[PDB]
Amino acid sequence: SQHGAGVPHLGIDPFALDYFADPYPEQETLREAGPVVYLDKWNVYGVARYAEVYAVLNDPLTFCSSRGVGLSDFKKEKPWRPPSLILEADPPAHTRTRAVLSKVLSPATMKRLRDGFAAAADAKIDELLARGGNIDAIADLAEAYPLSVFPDAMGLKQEGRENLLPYAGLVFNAFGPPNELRQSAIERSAPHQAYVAEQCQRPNLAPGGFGACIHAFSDTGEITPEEAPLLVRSLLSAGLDTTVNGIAAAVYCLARFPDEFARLRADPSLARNAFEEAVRFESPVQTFFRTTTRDVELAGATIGEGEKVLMFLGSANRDPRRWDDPDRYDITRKTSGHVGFGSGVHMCVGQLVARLEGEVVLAALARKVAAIEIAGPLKRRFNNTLRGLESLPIQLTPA
Ligand code: HEM
Ligand SMILES: COc1ccc(C(=O)O)cc1
Ligand SMILES: [Cl-]
Repeated sequence: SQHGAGVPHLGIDPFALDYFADPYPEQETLREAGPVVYLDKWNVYGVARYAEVYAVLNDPLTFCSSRGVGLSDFKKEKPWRPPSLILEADPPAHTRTRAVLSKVLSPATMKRLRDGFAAAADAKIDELLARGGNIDAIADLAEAYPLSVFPDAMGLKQEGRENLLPYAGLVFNAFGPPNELRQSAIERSAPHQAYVAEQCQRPNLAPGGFGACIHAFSDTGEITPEEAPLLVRSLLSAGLDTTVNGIAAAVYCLARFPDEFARLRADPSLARNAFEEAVRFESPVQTFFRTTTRDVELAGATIGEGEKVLMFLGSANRDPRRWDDPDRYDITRKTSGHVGFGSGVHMCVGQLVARLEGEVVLAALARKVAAIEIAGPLKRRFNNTLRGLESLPIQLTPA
């Protein structure tokens, strides 16, 4: 390896705590430096503009996922857990396991489940207003709401559910480099991993839920009985804390930007796009990696075989080369093509679940709430892959 000959090198640590606290100046530096940069801190290439993020995402055989989508290269180091059969696979293996999850989380499934999700969101906003409206948008809403619907939709038992958010925090930290956040999460992981490992098994998943639906594909031969609990493991990894942070992004956006909330109230049919624009704007899933499978030319750079490439999805989603006024939260923006859910063959399989949760929460706010205001100090949460808040006191004014 030439280790980044011919491209600009930068010392920016995109996994440093001061960076997660305020990433936007360094994301701009990463974009301005060039289309391809080399990050000295971790000896990986980086792409922070929309054009190259999009190109890498849409070339999955060249920029592969089967050597891990975190920093660690699975060819060189044993993975911290056995690889995801969907996220950390390439076609054709990826095609067959993705197709199972695309059927489980299908658009018709979302329509059959819609009233359950919407009634829970209505009831939650009612509860928050009956409390007086002075509530923590994180604990009381962004966290509480997905906890009230997703474990039941999975068919998980009641007991042990406190393990779910720590498990997700661990998975998202573990894509990161071997820093304190990662080391510490892995050290405390055993009980969370054990809980998950157990709940993925068929006898532990209630009939009618997503878990049992996956396991049914083993009965028809479409997957094996040892694949089935791993595909359940994917949904327990990615299905809860992503939506918590996307809901948090949406509430935080609407709270800061009252004119946009008033627009949402005027036309509640903007709920879906308001949620999608929050996903662009905050990019709750900030980064993933790929690994080159061959020597490649990317935007003028040479990249050797077997190099990690860090994609900055959150910077791509704010890149002024692609987005008009990228730092504005605009709930009528044409958001199509943002990379907050990825792009191409691995584009979020659960996006219909995430959008259903976000829509129903925003629709309940649009109908029941006259105004939203930040009410007290916020506290940001640091995670190697996720962006979002630990606390956000708000005031909801009832309609
Ligand atoms: C706002 C919430 C969400 C965000 C921002 C998000 C983000 C992402 C991103 C960026 C990817 C691309 C991964 C890559 O390209 O390597 C992805 C894929 C994936 N997501 Fe989501 N996600 C969300 C919600 C969910 C939910 C609710 C589920 C499950 C119910 C889920 C399950 C998955 C799985 C299994 C994949 C792997 C798909 C594949 O590799 O083909 N996600 N997501
Ligand atoms: C979007 O984040 C993830 C995280 C884990 C997995 C998985 O475990 O398959 C998928 C997506
Ligand atoms: Cl695990």
